[PDB]
Amino acid sequence: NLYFQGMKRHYIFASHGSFANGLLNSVELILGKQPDIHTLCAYVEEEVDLTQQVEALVARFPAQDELIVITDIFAGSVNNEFVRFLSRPHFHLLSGLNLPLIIDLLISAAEDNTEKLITEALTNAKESIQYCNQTIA
Amino acid sequence: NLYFQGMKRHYIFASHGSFANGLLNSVELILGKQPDIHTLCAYVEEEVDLTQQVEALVARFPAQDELIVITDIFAGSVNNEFVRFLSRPHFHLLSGLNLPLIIDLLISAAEDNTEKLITEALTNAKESIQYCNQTIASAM
Repeated sequence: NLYFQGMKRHYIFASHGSFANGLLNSVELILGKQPDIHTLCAYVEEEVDLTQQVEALVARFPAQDELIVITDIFAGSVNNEFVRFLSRPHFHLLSGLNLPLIIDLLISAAEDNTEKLITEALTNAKESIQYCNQTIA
Repeated sequence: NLYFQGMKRHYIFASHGSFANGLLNSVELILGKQPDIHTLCAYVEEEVDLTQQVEALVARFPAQDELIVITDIFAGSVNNEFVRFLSRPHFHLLSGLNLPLIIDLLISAAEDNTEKLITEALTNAKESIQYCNQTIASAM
């Protein structure tokens, strides 16, 4: 169909509850609509098993493409389910979903070195996360 | 009650869009309902303007109580609108809403040194924000 500088990148935001959709909303209010971001909101329907939810979603993506998952929190059930995919080729797992993180990743998307992209974004994100009473003073 | 022993701590999650509500959802699935977290979700309604939305919400909290505001992003318009309140007593502005931060704050909620609470929570939150392909690999 199309061609890519490196691989096609897909993004998954994954959270307990509706955080993932709400953060997508923030992103779209700033950087416009984002077709390659997909959300997983866990335990908003008691019938749905989380392993099936996560495994089914990951299995849908082409193995030749890059999958960048950003979860709500490291210690938690959502992250824990994606840890199995760390040995799947071109799979990238980040924990601690937040806005500066996502903005930096999307603005910097022309970077084809994925490890560079992700670590620079995490770093920029952590710098931006701050106590303003101290940093505006 | 107009007077009491101790201090009341109130939290505001403030975001572009519905992020603030979605994050409160996460928190409540983990730690139960949070009666003292209030959310401000900006630009969901064409009608209402931000400066009034913001000033009206903050004006609700007595000066004697602590207000901890956590916004989605530094230098964004939502954070910007709250910068003016650093002249309020007992007012604290954090930028960069995220789940680990909120969980750490709520765990340490008995903490009376508010500076220590916020700085420690921010440090512990930042440690938790990580590239798992590298951190899990190292532990393995």
